[PDB]
Amino acid sequence: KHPSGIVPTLQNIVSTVNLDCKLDLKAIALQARNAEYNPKRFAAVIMRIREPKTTALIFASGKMVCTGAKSEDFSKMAARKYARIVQKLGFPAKFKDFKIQNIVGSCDVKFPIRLEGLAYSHAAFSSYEPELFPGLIYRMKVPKIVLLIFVSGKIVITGAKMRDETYKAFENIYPVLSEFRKI
DNA sequence: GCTATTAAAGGGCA
DNA sequence: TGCCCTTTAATAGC
Repeated sequence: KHPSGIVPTLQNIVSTVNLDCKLDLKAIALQARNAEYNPKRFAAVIMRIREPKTTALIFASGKMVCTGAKSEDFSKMAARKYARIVQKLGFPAKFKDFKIQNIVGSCDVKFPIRLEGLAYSHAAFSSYEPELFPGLIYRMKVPKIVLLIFVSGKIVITGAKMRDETYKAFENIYPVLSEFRKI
């Protein structure tokens, strides 16, 4: 399914869910265990669990962001545990509209890349300013994915709402990376 | 750390 | 009305 013989490793998953119930954030922050809340700084209660290792951003609206999981399933599992925590705190928490919002993956092609040559040949998608950031920002349009390409051969792929986008973006770029291998 | 990338949620502010 | 606020994760040159 991966012609290159390389499968990008999923590194981080960001998802959202609607607990469909208003929350008393000050109550949650005082009753909860691994909770942090500073309204002056950000409108969310920051909560963390060990397995799956994640961090949740719980908002008064009942909306919640889960970040840090290594897969979509883990993200949904973590979210459910947070939804359950909130329930045990005395809130009528549901689990409405769970949705994966971003998938970050990375892989190693195992050969150096000539970033400037790559950037020049794909000026429409490439953005490479090494003095500010060492990687070339490749903004692919199909699928709408952003790849950070480093001279080392390591690649970061971000912006996917589905893992097949992550994989496709990688398969698409692979031939380009090969064309621009640093000899 | 910090630079940049991405995505979501919200309060605050020009 | 945009845009930042925070969180996360990979990357690498400051």
